[PDB]
This record gives sequence, C-alpha cells and structure tokens, in this order.
Amino acid sequence: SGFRKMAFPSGKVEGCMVQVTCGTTTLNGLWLDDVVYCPRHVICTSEDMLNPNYEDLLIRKSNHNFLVQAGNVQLRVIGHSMQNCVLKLKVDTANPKTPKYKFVRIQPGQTFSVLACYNGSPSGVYQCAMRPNFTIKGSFLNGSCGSVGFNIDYDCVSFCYMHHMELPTGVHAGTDLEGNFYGPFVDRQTAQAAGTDTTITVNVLAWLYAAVINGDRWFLNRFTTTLNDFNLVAMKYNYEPLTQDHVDILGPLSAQTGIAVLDMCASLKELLQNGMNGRTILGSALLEDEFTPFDVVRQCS
Amino acid sequence: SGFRKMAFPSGKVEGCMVQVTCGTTTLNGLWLDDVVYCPRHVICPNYEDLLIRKSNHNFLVQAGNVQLRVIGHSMQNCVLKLKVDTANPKTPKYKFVRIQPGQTFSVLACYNGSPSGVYQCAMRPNFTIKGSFLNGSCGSVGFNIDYDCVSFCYMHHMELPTGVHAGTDLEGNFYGPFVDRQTAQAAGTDTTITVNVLAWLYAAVINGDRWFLNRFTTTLNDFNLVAMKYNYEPLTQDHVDILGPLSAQTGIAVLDMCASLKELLQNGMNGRTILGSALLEDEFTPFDVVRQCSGVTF
Ligand SMILES: CN1C[C@@H]2C[C@H]1CN2C(=O)C[C@@]1(C(=O)Nc2cncc3ccccc23)CCOc2ccc(Cl)cc21
Ligand SMILES: [Cl-]
Repeated sequence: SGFRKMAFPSGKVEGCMVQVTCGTTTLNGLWLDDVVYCPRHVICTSEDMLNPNYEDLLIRKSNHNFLVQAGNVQLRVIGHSMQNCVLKLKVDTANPKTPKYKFVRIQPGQTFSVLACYNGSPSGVYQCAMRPNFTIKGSFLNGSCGSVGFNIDYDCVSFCYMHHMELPTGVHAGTDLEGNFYGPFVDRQTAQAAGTDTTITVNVLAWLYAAVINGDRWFLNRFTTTLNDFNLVAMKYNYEPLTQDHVDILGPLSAQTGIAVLDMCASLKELLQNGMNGRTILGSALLEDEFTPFDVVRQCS
Repeated sequence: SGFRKMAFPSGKVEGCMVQVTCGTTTLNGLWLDDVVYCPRHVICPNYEDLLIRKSNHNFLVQAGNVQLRVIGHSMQNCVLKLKVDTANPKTPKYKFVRIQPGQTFSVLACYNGSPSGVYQCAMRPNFTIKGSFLNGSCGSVGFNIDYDCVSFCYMHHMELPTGVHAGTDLEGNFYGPFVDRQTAQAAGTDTTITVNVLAWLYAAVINGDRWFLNRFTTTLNDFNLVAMKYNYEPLTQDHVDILGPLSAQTGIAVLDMCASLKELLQNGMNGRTILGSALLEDEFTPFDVVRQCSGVTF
C-alpha cells in the first residue's frame, strides 16, 4: 500500500553524466559509448543566443575547444557533429558504464525521471510529466542544461529528454536525444512563451483508480457519462480531451477495480464541480495528473 | 526555478542491493563489504531460537546473477547480518545513522534484490513513514548522501493497517514503538513537521510565491500555542536557528514566516496554491530547501 511520486533508480544514468565546457560555458553531457550528447547552445555566448547560426559557430570550433570531464578524468574529443539542437562529441574512450539504452521521443502526458546535474555531477532525481503544452515543470538552476529525462523499464534506459532552457514562467523546455525540441520552442533567447497548460485527464483518471486500489472511494458516484459529455465538461476546467485511446488504456484499471472508465469519468466530473470539500485523495488536496495509467499499474501491482 | 520532491541519486545504493531467500521468504538485503544486512523476520517469534536452527546454506543470497556464499550469521536487534565470502566491490563510503522525526531521506524500493524506484520521504513525528511498499519490499533502505558518503538510516520491515510503514535504523532498532511480529500494532496520532512547513514556505518565497506573506510577526510561545491546536509539532529555538539562512536569503524573519503560517492555519489558502500544492508540505527539511535552491551535487 501507499502511493508516492516515484522516480526510477538513477544509477544507470549517473554513470553517463559528464561535464562539457566550451569557452565560458559549462553544462552537462550524456556519455554513451564513445559519444557525449549535450545541448548545442554550449557553443554560444550570451550574445550569440538571440539569433545564433549554429552551423556557422560549430564550423569555427575544433575538437580541443570542447573540454569534456568524466569525474576526475578529462576525455579527449576526436570529432563533433550536430543533430538538430544536440551536439554530439565523439570521444576517444567508450564509457564502460554505458547501460543498455534507447532514444525514445515521448508524447504529452508521458512521465519520466529527471536526474538533475550541475558540472557533470548528479544532485537529485525527481519525477516529471511532459505537459500538454510540451513544457516540463522541473526544478532546474543555471548549469542544469544537459540534465536528462528517462524511463528504466526492465534493464534498458530509455532517454527521452535533455534539458535546454527555462521559459519566463519558470517552466522548462528541452529536446528528445535526437535534438528535436518538444513543443514550438527554439534554442534562442528570442521571446518564447509556454502555451496555456491543461490537465492530463487520462493521468488524473489513472490516479483516481490508484486511490480506489488503495481504499479511497469517497469520490465515487452512481453516475456514468458519455465520452462526449465528459469532454464538454472537462474542456471547461482546462482538462485535455479524453480520447477513445485513453479509455482503452484505462481498461485494465477499470477491470481491476470494477469501475467502468465512463463511470470514473463521472466521478471526475463531480470532483471538478464540487472540489474536495476538505478531503484528500492519496494525500493530495488537488487532482494529480503526473501518474500515467502505466505508472499506476507498475506501482500498485 | 521549480521545486520538486527530489530524492538523492540512488546509484551508490543500487550497487548494494541483493536478494535474500530463506525458506519461503524472499526479501532484500544491503551488501556492504562482506556483510549482507536484512530484516530478521526473513527466518520467520523467538528470533534467537529460530536463528540457532538455521545454517549458512539455508540463506540463499543473490547479487544480480551471482549467488553469494554465506559463511556466518548473527543478529543485531531486528536486523540479521549475513557474513558472506565476497566483499562487495561496489561498496561506497558509508555510515549507519539513526535519524530523528522530521528528517527526510530517500528510499530505494526493491523487489527480489532489484531496485524499482526511488522516492523522497520523511520520518513522521509518529515514527512511521508514508512510503510506497508492496509485498517483497522488506529490506528496502532509506538513505541520505553527504558529499560522497551514503548515510543509511532506514530498513523497511512492515506495513501497518493504515497503509503507513515501519522499519529500523541499520543497527536493527525500530523507529517508533513497533515490534517485528504479527500482532495488533497501530501508528500513533500524526503531527505536522512545523520546521519543514516553514522551510517549504521559504522555498515558495525563493520561487516567487509571496501571497501568503503578511506584515505580522509572532512570539515563539504564541506560535506554539496556535501550532499545538492544529496538531503541528512544537517549533523549538533549534528550528528557528536552523531556518536562519533561509530567513537571511529571503529577508523574512522566522517568527515573521511563523505569523504567515498561523494565518494559513486559521484561514486556509482560499482556493490558492503554494508551490503547486493546496496543502502545507512538511516533507522538505530546511537543508533540503537550501540544497535544492542552491544545487549541491553528489
Ligand atoms: C552562454 N549561455 C549560458 C548557457 C549556454 C548559453 C545559453 N545558456 C542557457 O542555457 C541560458 C538560458 C536558460 O534557459 N538556462 C537555464 C536552464 N534551466 C534553468 C535555468 C534557471 C535559471 C537560469 C537559467 C536556466 C537562459 C537564457 O535564455 C535561454 C534561451 C534559450 C536557451 Cl536554449 C537557453 C537559455
Ligand atoms: Cl509516450
């Protein structure tokens, strides 16, 4: 019993964190085999950031300009290439701590663990969700760029995020490990704003199922709803539309608890209408949306 | 910016997790040097009587896909120490520390000697932890990291009927009035860790949340008279001193922040949130706030 926001064990990722220094700029890199991945803005100055021409800035660099540090050992850069917004630094040593890994691009609503690093050293691990507006509500300070987001299902680390920037609202934007940004963001200091955020509906429903599995039933009601009527109500509270995919995904939790998805949708409609009335669900006074249906099944079963 | 419930990087502890099987019971062990530490209920009570009947070859210890050979066994309070032939090459610099209620630590939840998740939690004033543990999680450990030294402070033993968890320090001494036996046991009435709520209000100020601040201050005695009424732990002069750096960084005196907390307790938040929470968070110590809002690494 119990429900916690749980991150994956960070050990496999810790052994990949390195420090990347280019001029006055120092950030984190991900050392996998003989390649160190890092945000390409490591080659920029604060001046270059407004309208940088990364191809132009990168052609002027040589391998000895990139100082890569793995613990107390300096790695030797033997090549460099750019793939979208990520810089790939070919090094002369393959990381012996390289785990079984994949590069996966995630969809909004998906969760992952973040190993926050500064100067190539891990400081903490926390759980995140890719928000519907493609930002992440992380905890990042200056020097955290290059910190990665990941999932460790089985013995394979799926890297899904690399931190690149903080938006004016304190939310974070980054790319997958192929350098493609999540969202309409660019690695420039030009005016950028996160779009209006929405609540990840399928995740709130999954978390209501986790509460039922943990013995919390006060929020359940005798009502059901059509999928369309649920969405018409949900949209008014800035909740993401619930698709038939989401309803299918929630099927196992619906079978395990005996509460139909549209039946749980009716509880959610009621919670949106009434609030909690001094009550909590899984120790929270708000509806939690950073637990996917997969996270709930993994943690509860 | 941002404030998250953050656990320590679990790598140093992951390299210590092993599977311990004795009879029908399989749980987790902590392999440090040539000793595997695990809950003594793995032999299950008269634990001295049950242990004298066991031989080394009854404990099947597994580190990944390698079976460790047990060469001795002894009991220290509620922990079983299995002397093994092989010293763990991944043994980090470590200490066994007993924590006080209100202190936080990271839990590496394991099943079958394999780590599945890491989460940050707090030793409740009633000596329980609000963890996330399923069957097979016994032997999962709680820890903090100081520079490069892992301070092990908790080993999971049981779940109480309310879904909260009870365990021991690494010397086998339970936190709280709990015993490792199937009997009627209940967690005492819980209280809110006051110094931690104040630390979390300072973290909100550092992050730009100031709506809860007021022009008022309070005496330490008047704050405690109010705090006792809301099942909050008494705030000591130690706590006020500990909050000193956050008070200096934000420009808000501790007793000034106490008066904001007093208003939050009598009036509520009024549809508002603090750091994305509609409740006052008490599982961040003053040190956790300083570490996160300054970025200390390991
Ligand atoms: C010389 N510059 C320093 C480094 C390397 C080069 C550019 N850098 C940056 O990351 C700067 C920056 C950024 O967002 N950095 C940060 C990341 N996460 C958390 C932070 C918390 C506090 C302060 C900064 C943070 C902030 C200015 O705006 C932009 C615009 C686009 C991009 Cl992709 C990045 C940035
Ligand atoms: Cl996904």
